[PDB]
Amino acid sequence: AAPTAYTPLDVAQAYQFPEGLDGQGQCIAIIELGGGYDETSLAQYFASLGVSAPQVVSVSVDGATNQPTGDPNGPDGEVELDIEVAGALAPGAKIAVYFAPNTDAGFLNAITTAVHDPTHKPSIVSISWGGPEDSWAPASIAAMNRAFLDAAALGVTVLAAAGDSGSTDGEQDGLYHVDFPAASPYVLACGGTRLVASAGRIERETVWNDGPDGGSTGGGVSRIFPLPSWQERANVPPSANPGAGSGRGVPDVAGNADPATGYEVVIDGETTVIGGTSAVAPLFAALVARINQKLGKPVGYLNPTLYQLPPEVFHDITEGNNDIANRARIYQAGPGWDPCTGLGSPIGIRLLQALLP
Ligand SMILES: [Ca+2]
Repeated sequence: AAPTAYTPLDVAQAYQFPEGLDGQGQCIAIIELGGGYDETSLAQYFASLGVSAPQVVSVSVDGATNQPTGDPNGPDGEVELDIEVAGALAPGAKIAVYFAPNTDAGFLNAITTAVHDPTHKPSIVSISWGGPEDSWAPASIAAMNRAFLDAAALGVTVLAAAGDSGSTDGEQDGLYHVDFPAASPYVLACGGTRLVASAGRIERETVWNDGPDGGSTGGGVSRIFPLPSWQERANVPPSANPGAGSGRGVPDVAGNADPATGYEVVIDGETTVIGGTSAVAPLFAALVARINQKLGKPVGYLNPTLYQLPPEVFHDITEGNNDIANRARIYQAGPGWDPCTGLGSPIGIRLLQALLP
């Protein structure tokens, strides 16, 4: 396969992000449950891409703080990857990073604190943290979902990585599981692809699946939320879990996540390649930032609208499956919406165009 890597700009070009728009006037919130970011590596990275470095600021929730541990392989990787990908692509936007303790309550408070923030007023929030929906406490899931509902009502977009361990989401109970908060019908669930592209076009884009050891995109059918009414025409299948219950299909969209075709970033002074679905949420959040800029108002809750747009708005991923546990190939990609890549990778200009009144 020969391992390769792209810079965030390269991917954005492949997905045809709208030119002449950089997030000017927008604020992107990013939730972090641990680690931190150092300004030295951010300045270097933004300088290296020739974009004017966006203002980045940390917010403390329940006493949590921006505390990079210095380990390029730890949580800093998540924090700096999120910041670099979103800022590199929406340099005109202001980035607000919310640090909360790694608990259900901290996660929730971080979310509600950002959504209702009068000082930073974000219109978009990026989430690259989560867990299988079946393991969360019901009360947590209920409160989280409500907060996501409130975000929808207020016109704030919320994106979340669908997970990096295929259809089983890293559990060893023999069942399939989708990840939360991705599972929430109020968040735009971000899946992962293996993208082979040059600036002029996409030579190939398939489901991200490197097996148990390399990871694979989360995706499947929720066991908690029923199929949303606006997703009833997407042909979501019934869960593969004996019982075959119907439910909200994950994800909604997908973008390059395979680390073998990863993103070049600088983590704690270290230049490297990182991937996974957590790179996808910031990727599209900057996409959203550009649309919001062009349009007069925040696009907010996008799901219902996305599922009703014409085929031209998306590059259909039809090859691959996200099964890393067995040979059943559960949740395979196919024509149209699928439990691996949902509607596929968006085409920036066409998405913008479709939403330009
Ligand atoms: Ca498809």
